[PDB]
Amino acid sequence: EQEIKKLNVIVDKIDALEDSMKNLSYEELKDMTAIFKNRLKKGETLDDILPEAFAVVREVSKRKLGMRQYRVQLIGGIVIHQGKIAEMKTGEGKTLVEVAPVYLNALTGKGVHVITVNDYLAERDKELMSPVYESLGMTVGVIISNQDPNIRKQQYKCDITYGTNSEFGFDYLRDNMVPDLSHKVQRELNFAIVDEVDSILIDEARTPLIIAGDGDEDLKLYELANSFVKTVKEEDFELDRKDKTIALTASGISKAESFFGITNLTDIKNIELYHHINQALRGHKLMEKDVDYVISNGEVMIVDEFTGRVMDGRRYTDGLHQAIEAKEGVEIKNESKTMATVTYQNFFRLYEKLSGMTGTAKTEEGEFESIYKLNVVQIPTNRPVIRADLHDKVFKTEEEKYSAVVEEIIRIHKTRQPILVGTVSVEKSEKLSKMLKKQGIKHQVLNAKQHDKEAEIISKAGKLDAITIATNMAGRGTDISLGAGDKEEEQEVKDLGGLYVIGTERHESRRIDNQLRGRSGRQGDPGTSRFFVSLEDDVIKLYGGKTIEKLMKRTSSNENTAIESKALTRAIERAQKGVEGKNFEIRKNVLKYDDTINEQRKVIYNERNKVLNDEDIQEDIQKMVKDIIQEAGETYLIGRKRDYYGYFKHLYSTFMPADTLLIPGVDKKSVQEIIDSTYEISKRVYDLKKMMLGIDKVAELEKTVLLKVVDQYWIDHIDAMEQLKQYIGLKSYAQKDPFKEYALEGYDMFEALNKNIREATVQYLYKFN
Repeated sequence: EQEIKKLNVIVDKIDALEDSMKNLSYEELKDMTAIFKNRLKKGETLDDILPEAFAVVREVSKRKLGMRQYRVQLIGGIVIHQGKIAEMKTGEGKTLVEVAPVYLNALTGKGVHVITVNDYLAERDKELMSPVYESLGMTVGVIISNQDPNIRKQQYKCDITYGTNSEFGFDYLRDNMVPDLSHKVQRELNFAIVDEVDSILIDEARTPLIIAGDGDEDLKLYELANSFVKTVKEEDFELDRKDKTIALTASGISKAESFFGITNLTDIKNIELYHHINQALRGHKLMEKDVDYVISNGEVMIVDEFTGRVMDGRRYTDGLHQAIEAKEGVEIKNESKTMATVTYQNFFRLYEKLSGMTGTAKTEEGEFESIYKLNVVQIPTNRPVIRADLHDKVFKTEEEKYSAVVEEIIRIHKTRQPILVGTVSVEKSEKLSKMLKKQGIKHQVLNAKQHDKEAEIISKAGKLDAITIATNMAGRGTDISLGAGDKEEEQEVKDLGGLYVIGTERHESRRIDNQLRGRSGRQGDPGTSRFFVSLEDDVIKLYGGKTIEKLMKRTSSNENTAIESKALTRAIERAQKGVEGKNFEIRKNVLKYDDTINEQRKVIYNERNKVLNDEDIQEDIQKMVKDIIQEAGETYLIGRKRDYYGYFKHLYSTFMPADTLLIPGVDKKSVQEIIDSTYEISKRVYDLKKMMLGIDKVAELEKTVLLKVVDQYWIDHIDAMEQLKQYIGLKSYAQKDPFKEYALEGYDMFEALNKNIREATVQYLYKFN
């Protein structure tokens, strides 16, 4: 309320400025982008310049679109500017509301992302609003699926880029899968306005964004690595049963490189081949059937050394399991491979400034503030809503209800009022449509299969004899104008009561119910809506409880008569809130599983970027080197009581070149100076490297390897964490939450990931120079 008064005082300022914009030329209006930037360099903030800048946009808007913004459109724009969700009904001009705040934030030159739910929408909307951004001297881009990358970076280069939610996501993952910084397509994730914020950020929130890779080579590599190991003789590898290491000897390397037709197997270029080879070796000579793993029902299964029983489910990490599949003649898995993933939720949280619009979001406000720091402001409508939202017409059976819907559509169709029928699936749409065809009724069916074609059709849905069956995801973003652009047909159809809205099922949420109603009664227009439902409908039947159960058990009487009573109405409403409650509670619970992989992922991506953008990673390599030494110090010199043979055999198999570990004074030399001394020997290995190749090649090599190693291990960790979620599905405990195991094991796994990266980076930089 006071909230609206505040917004209104700002709008008053825009209106005061109208007169002056009215008498400027086109070039004067366009010259305002430079006046705004220069003043921004001088001291004013976007908040200080917004009135005048909105005034510039209304004006260019009036002349170029012939759409002068209304007060409530400017209010929505200010809210969006605030990095909030403006709740605006269907027909309030969301697409237009976006132009002023977008334009305002595009002035920083940092870029702005206007997000849609699909390709057709993003292109249409950008094409439609381009004349105004261009008339203000800015450039607009757009991102869609059938798109050339070269064009892709350019779209992000414009001051403004349009695109659908998933493509801004896909691009982000790809940018963190790149080898060279100058391969990225994006700039900073600055500001994002998300359309239909509740379906995206709430309903679809968990949607995984996956960049996946083909298992073409993984399958040949696994096959080939296995037959190459099969020809290996004892003189080709050195193994240690006790400490479980196995490395190829020099003859092993030769047989290997001649076998695979390669030149230096240990060089970083062959990381992938070398890694599949070490796993076959290990799989073949360190693991044994009926001791380490068993084969049952055609699968390699892990034996728990704690009981000798199998670990139903669990798989070996880093290709080791496949290695054993090939080794045993078992079906290796051709499962699709995931190179990168992020959900909508975690992706939209990455923006410095977030925003959104929707027709209904106030009820989910707690969650929007909790998850994203988004608050909701309800923007009053331009005109009063007179659409009659009538009470549900209830039936005992689904067949009675559809039969009743066909008749209601006939009765109305005969008065030639247009009818929008809401449905919950392509299958319902077809059942309904086949029933209208039975009675000779012409109509159109929108299945959200082809947005553009569906769009021209939904636009004509406000015509005189219009009947349109629309699935819940068909025809969004297009307005249903009464009379389709004819003043005579519009007032006529308007005289008739506007668009008639019929729902054939209640949805999993009252919001979607409201979104179907919102299809009619736009901008002051008349209209009517009603829901036809029945006890057999999913929400009623799955969540309505004992009252419904009893009702469905009764002996069927009075076919086709509607049912009603207050107690029937309390149980119908209660059922809907039940699924709303459940869905809400499931969201909350999956959130902590999702946050855990999300927090891992931010650390690995920040690191990966630190590499991609330089600054300096040489100390980080020196920290990994020290790390490995401290750990070996702890495992062998302390855990095993100065087991020098093992301390050095371990450091040697890990990364140190042969015969370098000579320390005297050992035996009455503290463990720390044994680590300090060992480190100085490492520094001299690396001094030899710097003298042979030069500091530049050394620092660069660091870059090349750290990156290739992080990718190798992080793609496997991704898979291993998904496997972890799967396993904690089963075995639970009488203590507290399945989540606690999950977290504990996730943490141990995350430490195992970083231990792997360092040992492999460091080996590669130090062991084979």
